[PDB]
Amino acid sequence: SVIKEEMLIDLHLEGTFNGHYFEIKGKGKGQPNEGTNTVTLEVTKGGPLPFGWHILCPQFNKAFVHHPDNIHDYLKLSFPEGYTWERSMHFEDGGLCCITNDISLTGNCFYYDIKFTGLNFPPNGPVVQKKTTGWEPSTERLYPRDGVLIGDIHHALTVEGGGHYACDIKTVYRAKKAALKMPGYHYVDTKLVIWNNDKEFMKVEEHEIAVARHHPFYEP
Amino acid sequence: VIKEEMLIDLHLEGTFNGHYFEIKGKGKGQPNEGTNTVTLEVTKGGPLPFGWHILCPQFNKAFVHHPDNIHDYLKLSFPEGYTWERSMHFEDGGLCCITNDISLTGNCFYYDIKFTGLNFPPNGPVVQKKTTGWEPSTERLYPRDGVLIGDIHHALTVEGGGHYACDIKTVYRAKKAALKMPGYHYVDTKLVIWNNDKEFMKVEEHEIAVARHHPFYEP
Amino acid sequence: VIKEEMLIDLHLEGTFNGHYFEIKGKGKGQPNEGTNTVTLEVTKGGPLPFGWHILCPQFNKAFVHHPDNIHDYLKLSFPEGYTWERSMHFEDGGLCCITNDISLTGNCFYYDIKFTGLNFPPNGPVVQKKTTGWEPSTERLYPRDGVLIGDIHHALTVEGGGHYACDIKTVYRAKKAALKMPGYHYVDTKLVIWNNDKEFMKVEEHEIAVARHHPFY
Amino acid sequence: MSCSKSVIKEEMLIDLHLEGTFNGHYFEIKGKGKGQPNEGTNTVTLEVTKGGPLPFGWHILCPQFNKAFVHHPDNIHDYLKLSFPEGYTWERSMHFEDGGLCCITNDISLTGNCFYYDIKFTGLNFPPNGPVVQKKTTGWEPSTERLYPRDGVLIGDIHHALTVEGGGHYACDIKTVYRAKKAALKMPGYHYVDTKLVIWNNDKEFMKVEEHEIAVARHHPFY
Ligand code: NA
Ligand code: NA
Repeated sequence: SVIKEEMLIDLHLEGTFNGHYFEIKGKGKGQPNEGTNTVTLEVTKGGPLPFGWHILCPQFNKAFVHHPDNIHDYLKLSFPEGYTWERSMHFEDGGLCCITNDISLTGNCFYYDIKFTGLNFPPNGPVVQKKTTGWEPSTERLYPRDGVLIGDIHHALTVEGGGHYACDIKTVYRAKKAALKMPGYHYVDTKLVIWNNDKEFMKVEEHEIAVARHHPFYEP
Repeated sequence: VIKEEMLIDLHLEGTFNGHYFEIKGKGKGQPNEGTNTVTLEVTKGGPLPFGWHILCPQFNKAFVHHPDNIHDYLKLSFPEGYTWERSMHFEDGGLCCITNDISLTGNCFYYDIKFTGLNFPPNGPVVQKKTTGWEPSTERLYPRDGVLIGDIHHALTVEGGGHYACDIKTVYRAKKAALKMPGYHYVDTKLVIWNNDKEFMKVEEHEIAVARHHPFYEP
Repeated sequence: VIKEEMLIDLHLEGTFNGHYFEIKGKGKGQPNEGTNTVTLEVTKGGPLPFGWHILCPQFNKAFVHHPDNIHDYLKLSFPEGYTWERSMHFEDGGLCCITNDISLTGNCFYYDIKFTGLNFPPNGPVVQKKTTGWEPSTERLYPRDGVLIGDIHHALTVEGGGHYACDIKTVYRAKKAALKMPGYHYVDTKLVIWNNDKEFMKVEEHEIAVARHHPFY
Repeated sequence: MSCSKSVIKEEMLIDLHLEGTFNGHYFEIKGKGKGQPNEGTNTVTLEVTKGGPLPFGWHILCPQFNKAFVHHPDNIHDYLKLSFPEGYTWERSMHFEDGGLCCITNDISLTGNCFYYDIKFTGLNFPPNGPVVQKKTTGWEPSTERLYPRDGVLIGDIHHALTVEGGGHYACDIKTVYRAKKAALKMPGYHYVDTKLVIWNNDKEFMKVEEHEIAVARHHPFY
């Protein structure tokens, strides 16, 4: 297909957090069938950010998920046209993020047009206080509805001094052109880590590994 | 810097269930009368693949009549201005996240609005364009951490009669730290569509709003 | 069915973060005046390991003053009675789920209240007993499917000042189908603790409540 | 050697009582069963004793009818097994995609090899044309709960779903907080429990139901 074993990534993010505007540019490269990708980000406006980097990490494309042959790959099949996703993240202390990405492809490069709004984060929370230290690995549960895919994750940031900061993530993925088939109820396991950052997190390199699977007790 | 009649300039950039759209608008208000009227034009992504009315509240509580005994945090944020950030959770799973950065140059307010609407079901009143307007509302407001938090249990009216409920939280942030803060109080709002074209590409709407204490409030 | 002064007999069974408790009380009210007083005694699992105030609203909107132009769904449910079911989502993740089945025998209302309080954090104002009361409230109510839905953006006051916010939804179900429903409207309520002992084992509380349309109706 | 050491046996019995309301409708259910705590399996048979035939689909009740019956590898601390003989309580919310909300608690105690469940159920705000009231639910998908320790208690969250008649799913976000009655000595870390619950038998009107659960604890696959 148009999905190659190695593909490039060009990212743009415009965001507001507790009313503070910022922009981030990035570029990267991934291995869609291997389920891996690495991106490098640079804050281009509104930096250094007045909140912890890590809530941004999942915003910086589940086309980079390894799919076994018996799970239809809705997102890879959305190309060349592409797809959009829309995400809410409700945090245990009332913080809420609402994020969208419009993903396009030109040549062998994905283009991400990301819009981020973070709101109602308390001033003494781990995000504003920059106390988040990364994400645990996660397992997203996905199911088809109305020709789109809905994924929900019970996820958590790790916090300095040990401990977790829990979040409920919902993502809806919409192929720009009608899918001809849909996967069933399934999961994606993901692990995202920061490889590199400057002290101020103005420049960050991060890596994601992701694999789709059925539940271990699944039956067709 | 707040005058008896002021101008409104606005831009909304938005996404609804992945569909990108832009709206611009202009109008005028009477900040102390608690009234304002805006006219909006869809400039990009029209005609909208959803009912108009969810956008109405997005198109400045500086246009609220305040009595002398309720401190006016938002009017008092100017010249510097304020930002607001709002979530709207609808009874059917639909969610909107909206922001506005309000500035003032001359006697004209500028709204830089960003709208995200997500997870709206295809057969709900929004996508099916079955919303017919808003009920009037009552927002409960309280101070916290030098900012203002307001919550509404609102509802849109729907064609065949009946309501489509929503829970709205707005956080209002002055750009310069406030000297004083208001207490626990309420804003009554009534928003109406004065006119629109068939396809809702141009809409005229009017807002009347008044701040008050609870009827059983004791100083 | 409804008289100018009516008695209240109530029982509450509940758990809060796993801790079982029971409360019994009684009182009286003036359904048309929109007032009622109740006196409660913790009969089981006291002193409660959490602040009293989250329970206050659980201890009958038949005691709301309705003007001539707002159909009184809840008074008109009697003699058969009604049930309500309520959720309270607090800003720190605490959640209460409460039901009440209200019946009428003679002059006296009987409340059978079931309370579950879950996920309240240890350092929050409820567990720490830092709640000092409720603000007055405004419930928005609308009819659907022959039942009444009410929502409140409420708040408890907290020691030292400031508030602890809660979102309350109540669904009120008449036991016999209603041949008349009210429209979109509001109830204004004020609830006060009138007296308590040091450990809140015995509490008296008063409630005034009035229904109305929005001011710009 | 002491009595407390062998409180979890290879085979345990279950005796349960559930009292609940659904959209104001009162009902009671009793049940008995047995399980194999170390194998991660149990089976229970329920009978509706009051307020039946229920005016809603059975399946929302299934997870209410004890994660002591979860297979744990040696490297995941078994908080719930170790809460015994004292036992533990759990408290759960289930927020459904159409606004329906269930709040459920269970106080679990143990005598001999029999667990006793005292279950309290509240189901509210379920729409009249939703799949629960319409009895359109047909069972649960298998699930994966994410668990983490907090303040000496265990918190688990599931993004779960009921299957419904036409094909399709009815999604739910489940939170459970598990509280040992006696303060734990050690806590597990961030981990998962995979569960599959199925109906094994039922009568027409679901007045009597046999259901079976298998559950296994594990770390994330990439762990
Ligand atoms: Na809410
Ligand atoms: Na949730």
